[PDB]
Amino acid sequence: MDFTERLDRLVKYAKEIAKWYKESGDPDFANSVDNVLGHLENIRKAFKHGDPARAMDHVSNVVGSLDSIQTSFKQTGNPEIATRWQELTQEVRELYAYLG
Repeated sequence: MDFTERLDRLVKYAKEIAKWYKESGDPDFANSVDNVLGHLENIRKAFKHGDPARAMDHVSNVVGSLDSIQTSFKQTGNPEIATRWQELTQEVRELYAYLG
């Protein structure tokens, strides 16, 4: 349950979701997930460079972004993306629990 592995899986989930909607013809929604992805990528780097403060900031800003998407993420569409996003949200809050 290492911080490093959890973060790696975040990058994977937000990749495959942005990738999915890109093929499905959703430019804005795929971009929004890729923006979360870019934050996750930046967390991975910030923490790696020995900066926990900015890492915690970027994580809490991701938890906020996820919640903002979840409220607009109505119904249960693709079983694939429903699980990948359920994973993504829970896991980011696991990193947040590993931080503070």
